[PDB]
Amino acid sequence: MRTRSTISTPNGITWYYEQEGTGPDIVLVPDGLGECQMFDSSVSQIAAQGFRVTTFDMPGMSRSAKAPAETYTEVTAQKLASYVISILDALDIKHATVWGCSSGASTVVALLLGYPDRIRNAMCHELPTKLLDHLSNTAVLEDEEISNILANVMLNDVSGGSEAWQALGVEVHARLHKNYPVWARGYPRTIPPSAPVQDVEALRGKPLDWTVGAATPTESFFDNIVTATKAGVNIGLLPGMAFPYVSHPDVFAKYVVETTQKHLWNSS
Amino acid sequence: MRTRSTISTPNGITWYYEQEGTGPDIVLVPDGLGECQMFDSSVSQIAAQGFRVTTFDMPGMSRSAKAPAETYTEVTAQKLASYVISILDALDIKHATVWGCSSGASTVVALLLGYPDRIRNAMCHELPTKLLDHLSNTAVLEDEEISNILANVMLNDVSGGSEAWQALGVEVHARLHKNYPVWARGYPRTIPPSAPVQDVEALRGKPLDWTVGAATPTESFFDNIVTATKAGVNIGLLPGMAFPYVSHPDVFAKYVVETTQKHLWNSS
Ligand SMILES: C[C@H]1CCCC(=O)CCC/C=C/c2cc(O)cc(O)c2C(=O)O1
Ligand SMILES: C[C@H]1CCCC(=O)CCC/C=C/c2cc(O)cc(O)c2C(=O)O1
Repeated sequence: MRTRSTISTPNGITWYYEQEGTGPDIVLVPDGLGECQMFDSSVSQIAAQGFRVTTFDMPGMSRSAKAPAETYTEVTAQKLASYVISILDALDIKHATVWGCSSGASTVVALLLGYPDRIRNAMCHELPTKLLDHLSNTAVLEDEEISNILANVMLNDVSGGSEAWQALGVEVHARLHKNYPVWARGYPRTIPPSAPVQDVEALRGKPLDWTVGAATPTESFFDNIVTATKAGVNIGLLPGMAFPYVSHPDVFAKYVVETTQKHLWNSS
Repeated sequence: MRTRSTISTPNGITWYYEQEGTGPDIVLVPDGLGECQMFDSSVSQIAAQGFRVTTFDMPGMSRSAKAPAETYTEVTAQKLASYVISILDALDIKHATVWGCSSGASTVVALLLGYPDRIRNAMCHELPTKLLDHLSNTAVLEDEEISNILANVMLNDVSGGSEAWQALGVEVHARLHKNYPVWARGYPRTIPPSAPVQDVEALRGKPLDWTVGAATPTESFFDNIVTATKAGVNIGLLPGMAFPYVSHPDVFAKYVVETTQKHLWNSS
């Protein structure tokens, strides 16, 4: 069954983390909301195929909120990558397969480029490369308007599955309520310009598997499809939108397992 | 003033056609519903920038219904391209810029590849390359069932602006009512396999500008973005979905004028 604990890294972060299984390491990095309970169903299904699965709340979010302001303000992909390397160091995970969506996508590409010895293969979903004035403008609002605006975006615009999103339960939505203002002030103004996609030739031949949400409006991640095709990187679709691990947890878990198995075959 | 008239071609089709302005030729090929009143506002705005704009109902549809059955059954891009050449010959249009959406997109690419001397440049929008069972299965239903199903699909799924779609009015929606069964029996089973995008190298360096609808679900024209990028073809977005000339006629008109002006410059 599942380990649920905390670990402190020398950068001042106290992480909430979860771990299940034994075998090769698979690390599920959250989206910007930093909430690892969204992986709860898929952690068990992936672990049961012979993997050790690790996930965690992101610095300043949810149960990893005990952290210095630097880790949840002016956040970049490069910062997030150095923070994940810190918890992998503390958990003695030397070689890992990594999943990440949105800011997590930018984090896993930064990990694969920045720390190639540590990363077997990366799965990135919907990597945000463009500033959006309407997300950036939330940063200057009051806490309670931010939470009302962004809770409605998640539920009605980008969940890919409103009932599955609601079924996360009241405890999860109470933690997200407090994350929204932190995310607004620290993420949308600085994440997109940090996207590690400026150098197409740097992506060519890397063990990277790129997805976009099948139901996402084409304009949102059009640029991801162009970039992946130019770099020869494997690019495909998962069902739903920004949270395939919430909207379609069984399809998500099968994709993570089969993608990790394909790379374990290739490395021999 | 706009010409609104008919003209007969030796293949047995009597075409309903419209034409406005003087200057270089721009030809607007309808989508599969074959209904050229959807271009009405855009024809005026494009002609006013110094172009002769021509459009027409497609064979067996709307006011071009007088035509042999061959022209609206087992329909391919290559068939529609030979029909468009027949009406350009009849109207003495020697060299034309062409636009087409959906089966029209397939048509304008088959025009550019098959009649390079006739085509200055082609704008293709949302080219259908994949068989869709839920569309192919309409073919075997009763006329009034096909029209009720496909009227609902156009309005609620792919119009990209339900208000502007309804504002096409009673007369247009009554012509579409009769087209739906004709389209269902002649198009969805034979159009996608005829998509001229199998040969990626044949597209490279051609005067082709490709768009997808910004609001269309990513899954629908993902393959277009991949193909255009592999061929090095200009690819971008228009607002809305399958009917940018209905949902956003001013943006559509500007796109057609600017794209044509760019190829007029590049030709000298
Ligand atoms: C929560 C997640 C998906 C849900 C939010 C969503 O899909 C809004 C539109 C796409 C942008 C996401 C995004 C953009 C940023 O600049 C920084 C981010 O951390 C995100 C992001 O993490 O969005
Ligand atoms: C009417 C138009 C856009 C409206 C219909 C629409 O967008 C349905 C999904 C996309 C497929 C369109 C299509 C597929 C075919 O096999 C043959 C066609 O002629 C079309 C087509 O022309 O769809």
